[PDB]
Amino acid sequence: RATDLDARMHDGTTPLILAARLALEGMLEDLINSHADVNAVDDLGKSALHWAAAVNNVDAAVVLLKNGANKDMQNNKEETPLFLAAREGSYETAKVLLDHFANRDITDHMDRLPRDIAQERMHHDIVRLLD
Repeated sequence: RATDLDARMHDGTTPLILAARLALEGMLEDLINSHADVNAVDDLGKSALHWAAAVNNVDAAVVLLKNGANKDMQNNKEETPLFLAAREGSYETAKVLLDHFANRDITDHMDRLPRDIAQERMHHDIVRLLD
């Protein structure tokens, strides 16, 4: 009952996501290598991969991908990991995402494309990357 460690925080955060979000080097493989639900989501509908994107933890984004992470996963706001990458400006990580064929055409709840949020949030290099 050690898989019961898909234990969450009050807000749905799990160990993997912490690891992603906090970019803690080993626990990602530990958690993934221990068969941690790689598509677990916090109350907001965010996966490790999202969270890794948001913070641009390329490494994490890398491995999570390498191990079955739903790359086109949408959160409550329908924002995929790629999307947040832009919005926040995870250049390196958006590369990673597209390099894996992430659908740059999926839009959030306001029909905004990952390009619209990079453009808007003036993350120019992501704008062109998306192009």
